[PDB]
Amino acid sequence: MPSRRERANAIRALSMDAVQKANSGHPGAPMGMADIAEVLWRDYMQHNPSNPQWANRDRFVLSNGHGSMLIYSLLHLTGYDLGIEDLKNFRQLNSRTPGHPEYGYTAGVETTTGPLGQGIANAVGMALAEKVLAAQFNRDGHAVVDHYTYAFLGDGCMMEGISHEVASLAGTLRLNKLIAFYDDNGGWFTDDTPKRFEAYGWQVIRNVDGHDADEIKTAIDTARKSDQPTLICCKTVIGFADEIAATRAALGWEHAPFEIPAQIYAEWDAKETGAAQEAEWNKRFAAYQAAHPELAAELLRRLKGELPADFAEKAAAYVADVANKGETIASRKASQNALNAFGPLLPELLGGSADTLWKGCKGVSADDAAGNYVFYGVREFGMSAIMNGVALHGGFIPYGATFLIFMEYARNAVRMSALMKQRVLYVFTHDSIGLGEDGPTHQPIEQLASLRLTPNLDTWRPADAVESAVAWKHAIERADGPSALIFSRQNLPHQARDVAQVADIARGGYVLKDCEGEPELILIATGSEVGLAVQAYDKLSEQGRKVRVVSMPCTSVYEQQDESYKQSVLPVEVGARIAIEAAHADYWYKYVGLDGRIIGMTSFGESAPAPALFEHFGFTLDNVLAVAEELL
Amino acid sequence: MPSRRERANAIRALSMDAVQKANSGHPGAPMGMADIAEVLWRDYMQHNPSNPQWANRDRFVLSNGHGSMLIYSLLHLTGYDLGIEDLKNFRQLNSRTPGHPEYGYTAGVETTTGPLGQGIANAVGMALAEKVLAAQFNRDGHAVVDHYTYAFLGDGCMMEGISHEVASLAGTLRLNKLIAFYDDNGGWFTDDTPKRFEAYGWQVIRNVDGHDADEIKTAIDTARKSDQPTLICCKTVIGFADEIAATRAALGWEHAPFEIPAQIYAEWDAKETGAAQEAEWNKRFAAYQAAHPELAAELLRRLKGELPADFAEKAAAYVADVANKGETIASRKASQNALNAFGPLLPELLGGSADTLWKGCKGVSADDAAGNYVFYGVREFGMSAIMNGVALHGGFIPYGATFLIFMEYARNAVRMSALMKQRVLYVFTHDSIGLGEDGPTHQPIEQLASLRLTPNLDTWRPADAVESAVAWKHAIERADGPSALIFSRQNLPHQARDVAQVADIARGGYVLKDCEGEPELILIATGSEVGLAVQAYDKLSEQGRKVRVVSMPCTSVYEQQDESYKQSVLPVEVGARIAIEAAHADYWYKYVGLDGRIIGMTSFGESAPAPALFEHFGFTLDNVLAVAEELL
Ligand SMILES: [Ca+2]
Ligand SMILES: [Ca+2]
Ligand SMILES: [Ca+2]
Ligand SMILES: [Ca+2]
Repeated sequence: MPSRRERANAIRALSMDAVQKANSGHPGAPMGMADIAEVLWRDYMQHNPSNPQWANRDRFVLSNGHGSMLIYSLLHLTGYDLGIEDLKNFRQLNSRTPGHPEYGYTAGVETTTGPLGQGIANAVGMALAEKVLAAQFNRDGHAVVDHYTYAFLGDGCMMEGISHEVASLAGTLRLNKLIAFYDDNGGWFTDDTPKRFEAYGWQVIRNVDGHDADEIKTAIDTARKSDQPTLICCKTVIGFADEIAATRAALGWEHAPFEIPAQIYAEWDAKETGAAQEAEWNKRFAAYQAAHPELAAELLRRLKGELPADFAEKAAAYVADVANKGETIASRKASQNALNAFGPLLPELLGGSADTLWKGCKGVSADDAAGNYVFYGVREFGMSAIMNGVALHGGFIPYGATFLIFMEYARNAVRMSALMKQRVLYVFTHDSIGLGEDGPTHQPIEQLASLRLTPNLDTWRPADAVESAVAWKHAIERADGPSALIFSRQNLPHQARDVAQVADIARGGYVLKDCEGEPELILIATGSEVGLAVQAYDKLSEQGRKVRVVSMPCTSVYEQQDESYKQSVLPVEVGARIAIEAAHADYWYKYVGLDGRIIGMTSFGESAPAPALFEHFGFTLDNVLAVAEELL
Repeated sequence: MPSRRERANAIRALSMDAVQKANSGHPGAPMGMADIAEVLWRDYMQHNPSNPQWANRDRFVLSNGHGSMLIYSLLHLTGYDLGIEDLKNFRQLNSRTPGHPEYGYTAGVETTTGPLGQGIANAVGMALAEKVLAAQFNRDGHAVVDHYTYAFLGDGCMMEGISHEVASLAGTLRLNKLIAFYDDNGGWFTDDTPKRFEAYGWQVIRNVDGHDADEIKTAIDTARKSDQPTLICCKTVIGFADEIAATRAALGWEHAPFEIPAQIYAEWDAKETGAAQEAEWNKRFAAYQAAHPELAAELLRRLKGELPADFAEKAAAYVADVANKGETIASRKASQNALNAFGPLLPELLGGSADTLWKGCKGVSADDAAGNYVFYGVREFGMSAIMNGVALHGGFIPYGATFLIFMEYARNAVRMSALMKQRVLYVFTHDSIGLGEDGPTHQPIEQLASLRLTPNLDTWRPADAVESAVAWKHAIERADGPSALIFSRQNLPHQARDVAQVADIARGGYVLKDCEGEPELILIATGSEVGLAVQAYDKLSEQGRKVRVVSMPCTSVYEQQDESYKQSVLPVEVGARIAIEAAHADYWYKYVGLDGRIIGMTSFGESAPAPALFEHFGFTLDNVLAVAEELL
């Protein structure tokens, strides 16, 4: 009869043998945390290896990303579709077992980790999703949404700033079904971490012997009854060819690499209990569907990530309405306008801002999570990684707003949205020197380019309300990647368009103003600079010059268009091209090459009123004409 | 006889009148914190308005960046070169009073703030600089370096992750002369902030009435005796045309906008005490210079930011030695090699890593700060903003290392280094898919481009040890901006060069391999991809093709070169150009336009051994030849 320790040692054996064979990786977390995992996964975790997408499974997040063999071991041992051959391919090209866990490519991996601090943030988001979805959907006698979020984290995560942001907020929102296990395994890190977490309003369980199954169980039982999120502080000491063989022998583990005894597999396998757990929940879901069929249909739709059947038609009708009202407003107001039309169609939208609001917004709070808007406070990074967790969890389409400059605080989370191919919607306001007096520390220059070079991210910089509506629609309908929607503080004039041009906004780049025959000059512009481009077009046309304005609200989408469409907008034979954008010039060589010109920014901004800054930096009619004159 | 409150109200009056006239900005911090400032600045602060560069002045940092009128009011009132006319130009183009304080442009502003959390981090760096410089230079009977670092911060700073990183480290290093005043002025922020700071090993003074001068003084006296950094938690409630007039009248402030009574100016003026304070310290410095002239000379040199007279000659000799040893090593090893040669020449270097080390490194600790290397722990953002504070303080040249991917965690601090034009040296390792198995979450793609589009930042990606030595030398000698030095994990072959080519490395971009007459093809490469470019050059030359290799270790420097030098490296008439770099392709349109080609990355990476990833992503001899064939 295998002991708990023998079963935990299977995780230790597989981890160290996998690392050894790959000659790469680190068996830290699995060595230290295996006994904790054996209790947690065998005695508490509700999950079905046959269906890792069961909507009411418990969520487990390994924030110590480097501990990847811990999760691969657990998934293999408990019966997921991850075999011994996968473990022997750890860290090899296109294996199912990459060096850090990657959501999508591996059955049972709930998020992509590696960058420290973000795992715990993702877990915070998942626990938030569960709490909100439960408050939205649960009814008397039908607790259909009801599961825990368990996370493992280490010293690295605790040192990172993002831990402070997301633990603080988790405390304020009372995410009592978030239960985190800190691997306190042991010059630069002396925090009293338990006291710090009490300051956030968490319950803390101190000094848990991480190699004692009775202590671990007692802590977990306490945490599962908590009214607050709980941090279980686990003291561990196990861990680190000769060193491996020594430790392996000390553990009393005699078996050859990758061989696990049949009774150990039997005691780890979760297919039997897992089947029964999901079947029991399916029975409760059917009861819910009978008693509340409208809700239940909405829940399923939302869990699938499907939009309402008529959203596309209503949204295109809305885009057309806007194109007819023809207002001149800040793209920031057009965004709030789009949310006002789209919000009431999309009960799955979960908005917020790093403290955006439309008429039906209702803030979530600890006492009442049935809302649809989160006040994240001054926590840009934490907001972003939380939104990743919300998106992974299912049930919502999250969006989150801050100033474009503070994208930089959240930069790696934005990158992770893209890497994981999640539909997370970033709203970045105050997009340029147009913000005026706040000055160079707040004025973006290089940030648009940073977003545009992020793979799988779409960045929309709408020239007016019509393009703002198209951008939101497109972002919402994009299920397989994130979008960043960039808005001005200042007013943007409505642009005239025919039906076909409004349609072509969705192609990322299109002809807004044209000449009869091949243009002598092409003005490419985005966002708040399209209006200036149109002025230059007006003026230059009066001189008999054959000019075209191309509005480029989304470069990544434009690039995805077919060769013949691209030739129709930016013909390869017209080298006389001028890009106009209040952002870093260097990006635009992609579109004007070495034969064209760029009217952009090549320095930091200044603290002055916007009109004075635009004058100062050359975003004037006169300067554009001069550049054209020089170029032609 | 003006009361304390009347004197504090001068700050309130000027702040609100300045904001009103500009119709922009927020008088929050000055309204709330004016009584605290009146105690702190009149009764405690050691400073000389006639010389804001006095080396032993106390340092004051306003982390609530939006509170800019607080500092402009203090500087004006106490007699700095900032007049009433400057205050009336708050937030106007090229005024001395920009919307957020900017170091360099305004007498007495110690750092540029605005992005929340970074002010306090900068203050942490300044207190670290003082503590290290004192331990390095002070001797029995000559406490020549001896001053406090006072900082104001608010809720926004406290919510930001960076506060956790820098307060944690400040606690560990016992920066007991750092004294911070928290404006606790009052849904999303419920931390028990005092308890959190105790967990970092700070002293906390709770519940200080921020409008009671006796309570404020008592707290400051306690803090000034503390063995730990101290957080003074100040409860404030004062603050927010009609509303302004109401508050102004309530305060009993009858005077017209911008008029301050003569006795209030008299009681605020610090020119008399300031003169005496600096004169007293100058007398002690002379005594130190008599007793320890070598040290004292070194201190002055270092405070001036001057390098040793013979550093340039020794460093060029070193570059030449490396060019002769001709080794093939990871650029990461060449960096450590350069530090081994340069380190012992530069006692001002203050290194570190977000836990790099050369033979004479000695770690700083709480008990012994006489070292030259800081273990920042897993705190990339905090490290970077701290280094800014170290650079501003004087006495050091800081450098700090992390993985290139985690530049993203510290992104805005890097931008702030550049904005402030400070010599801070960023060392970014593991620069590409060449890092291998750790996989896409760690593998940079877009980060080089992000650095390259940062104004006033130089980014060096050295192809071998010779270029690594040139890059370090150039970075060290660059006093008016920061540098980012980018290193590979994998081995880089030595490139053959004549004397003139080694010299031209310092020009940012140069001809490494050439053809007789005008080239038919130009291969532009950087860093670890230059070796592949040379292979392609060898192969293609054998075919009779006229090829050139341009090595481009620093684009920003290359761009600063004269037109005729640029024409000599990248002739405008040779359109057949191929850029080769294991990073995002889109950057390179700047150098190859629409007629050339790019062999780079356009996706995230993968988890595999490096050779397999280079094969997979097309960094092979065969692929390069194919692209040339297609292009020609
Ligand atoms: Ca215990
Ligand atoms: Ca439909
Ligand atoms: Ca009190
Ligand atoms: Ca010399």
